[PDB]
Amino acid sequence: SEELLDLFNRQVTQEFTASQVYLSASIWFDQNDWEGMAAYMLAESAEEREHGLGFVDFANKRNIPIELQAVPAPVSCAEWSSPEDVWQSILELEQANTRSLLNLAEAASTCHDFAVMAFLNPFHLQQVNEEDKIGSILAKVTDENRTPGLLRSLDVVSF
Amino acid sequence: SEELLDLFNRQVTQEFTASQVYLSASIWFDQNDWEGMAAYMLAESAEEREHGLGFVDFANKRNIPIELQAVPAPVSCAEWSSPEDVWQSILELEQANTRSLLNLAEAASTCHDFAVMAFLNPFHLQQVNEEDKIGSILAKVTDENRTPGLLRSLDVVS
Amino acid sequence: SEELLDLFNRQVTQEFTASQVYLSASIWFDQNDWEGMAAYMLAESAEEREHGLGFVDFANKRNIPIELQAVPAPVSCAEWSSPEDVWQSILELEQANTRSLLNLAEAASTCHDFAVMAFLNPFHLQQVNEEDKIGSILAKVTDENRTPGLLRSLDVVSF
Amino acid sequence: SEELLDLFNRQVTQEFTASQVYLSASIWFDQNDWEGMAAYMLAESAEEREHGLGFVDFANKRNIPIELQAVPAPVSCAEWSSPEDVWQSILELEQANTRSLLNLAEAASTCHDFAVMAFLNPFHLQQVNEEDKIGSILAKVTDENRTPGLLRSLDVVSF
Amino acid sequence: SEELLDLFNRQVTQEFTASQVYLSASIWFDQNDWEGMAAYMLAESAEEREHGLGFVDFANKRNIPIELQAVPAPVSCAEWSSPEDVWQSILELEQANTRSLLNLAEAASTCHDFAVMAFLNPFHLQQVNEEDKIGSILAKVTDENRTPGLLRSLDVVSF
Ligand SMILES: [Fe+3]
Ligand SMILES: [Fe+3]
Ligand SMILES: [Fe+3]
Ligand SMILES: [Fe+3]
Ligand SMILES: [Fe+3]
Ligand SMILES: [Fe+3]
Ligand SMILES: [Fe+3]
Ligand SMILES: [Fe+3]
Ligand SMILES: [Fe+3]
Ligand SMILES: [Fe+3]
Repeated sequence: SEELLDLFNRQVTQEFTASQVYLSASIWFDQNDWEGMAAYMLAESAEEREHGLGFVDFANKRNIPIELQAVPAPVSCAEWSSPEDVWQSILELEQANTRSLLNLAEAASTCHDFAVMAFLNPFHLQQVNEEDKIGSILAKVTDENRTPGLLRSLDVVSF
Repeated sequence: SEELLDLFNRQVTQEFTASQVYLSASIWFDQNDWEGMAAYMLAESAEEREHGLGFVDFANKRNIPIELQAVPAPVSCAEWSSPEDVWQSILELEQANTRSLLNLAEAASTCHDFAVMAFLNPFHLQQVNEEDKIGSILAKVTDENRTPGLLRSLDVVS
Repeated sequence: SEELLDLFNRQVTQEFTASQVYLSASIWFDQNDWEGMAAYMLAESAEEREHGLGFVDFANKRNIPIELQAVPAPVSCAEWSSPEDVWQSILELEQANTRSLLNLAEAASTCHDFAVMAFLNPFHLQQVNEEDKIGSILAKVTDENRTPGLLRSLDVVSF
Repeated sequence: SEELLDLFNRQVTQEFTASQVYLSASIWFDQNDWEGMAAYMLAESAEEREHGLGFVDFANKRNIPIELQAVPAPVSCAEWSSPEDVWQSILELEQANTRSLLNLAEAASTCHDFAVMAFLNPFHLQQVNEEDKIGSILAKVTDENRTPGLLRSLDVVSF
Repeated sequence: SEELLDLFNRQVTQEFTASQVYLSASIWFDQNDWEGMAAYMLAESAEEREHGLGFVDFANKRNIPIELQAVPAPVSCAEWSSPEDVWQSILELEQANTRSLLNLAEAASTCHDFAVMAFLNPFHLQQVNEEDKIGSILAKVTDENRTPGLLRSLDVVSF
């Protein structure tokens, strides 16, 4: 039982960590004049925070004690040099969000905790959609940036 | 891994196979002047195809490689002689569809694939409603067909 | 009689075969993150199926026996490497759909089957429009794919 | 008056018993694919429960202490084998609801309890309508059942 | 071409002759209290006469001289003794309407009369629909009339 409660708290920290990492991507894009990509990252930052809030609200109803941890400073931004590097780090953050949800579901399954498994279902499905979407933007970014200035089209036109 | 990817491909084929079986039922119904029952099978033909398309879409998102198989020819139509024969085959078909989804679910469960299991849930609930609905139509058809001509009312009225 | 009833029956198979080949093109484009082209292919997949159902409905009314045949596995997806390969196969598919309608119309003509010939007219005119449309897309695709990444703009903007 | 309070409590039990019996008739109809007759019995199960609730509410206002009794398991569904058996039990159930209301009215008349008698008047008139309606459905069912399949054809149309 | 002018005129006669047969059918139905089938025949009588007027109008524009012939007295009503007999005569009437359109189309094809062939196309397709519809009513009529009274119950609902 302690494992399930530890992993449920770690999931809150992970959603807030993701929210701050998206915010850091927004900043890098804005500073580098990619306002389209920056807006997208900003909206994602707010959505991850809403996921964290959704976990906190469920935990409070189900008497899972929550203790909020530090949200660590985003670290990938110091080394990003092009939009491709940012999008790659965001794909990896979403892959880590998915694994963290699957580990929680595993612990809930071992405990037979049917309510926690039910609560997690839409998040597992949303992660499928999100990794697919990011993977697809990253494919387009990597392809368009083979021609100088062309990626600048993606930002301005789409996003 | 392997068993799970293979069963997910097979589910796509099972949905499209069922689609064609429902089309073959519409045809038998139309050819034999049961327009109401033919409309109903035609709608279900479109629906099974949409179920297959939904599995393809999920597989593409989840990087489950799909390769489309041949869709087999329906075989039951040569033997159907009355509407009870057709609704009986359709009941068997939905039973096989449910079985298909359950085997896929068992595979996902052994792999701890929570995303695939969550994706399947609405389909397991839909199949309960579908087998019930077809079972129920089959019961009326079998009862009304005990009087010459009476079943034509079911078709025409509903 | 025999030749005509046979060709009519097989036109249904040709339309469903084309529906499955469009679906396979949609899958290849989705798996390679060309979502806009995948959506166009998925829509044609539905439309080819509606053509087949149009043939089946006419055959039922005209007492032409329909026996539904296996719908062959699509096979060009094994060797597609780029969007041009896919659109080229789709062009060939529609050229074959056209030839199969003209063969049918040729048999109806020989049979003096006026009703069947009238039934086919709008399909002949639709195949004109469809070959022109696919030929035009393929011309754009081939030209744009001369510069790396540029084709990825067609998909994102149009489609 | 002990007898008045006793009969008022028994009326509550009879309405909830009728509610459960109607629900058992819904279940037997549903299990045997008579969805229309099942919907009708389900609606009647809800209505009987509302009668019981209106007696509870009146008793609380009038200071008649209600003690809720067991609602017995419906047992006639063990023996129903056709819709005629079901409707016949339902006719007998409504005849019993009429008798229990008339017993209560007699006790209230004895006690000169004008408020209780005024409260019961709409239920007396409702029971007249209910018994007539169930008697009439039973006559239709019995008649249509003389021809195999004919009854089914009218579950489907009416109800 | 004399043959084409003759056949075009005969087509007008055939449409009005069909109109009168439909009227005769309506009458037999109304006299025997089949008001729904009678209404369907009256509707068809008016539609056949409209076909006839469409041929006349086209002939007038195309300078095909129309000489209106006697419309023969309908004779099948002499022998009808149930609805099946009427619907079978109506089927054979639409089969003969189809044949006469096909004879006309054949003469037009021989003369390379493209405008007449184009004019006939929707009639060919309409006759497919009509033979199907009447064939299907006749199958239902034949089947329901195997149980005494049952046919009546479905003039009353459908129609
Ligand atoms: Fe998240
Ligand atoms: Fe996210
Ligand atoms: Fe399905
Ligand atoms: Fe289904
Ligand atoms: Fe087509
Ligand atoms: Fe096409
Ligand atoms: Fe009551
Ligand atoms: Fe009642
Ligand atoms: Fe006509
Ligand atoms: Fe006509």
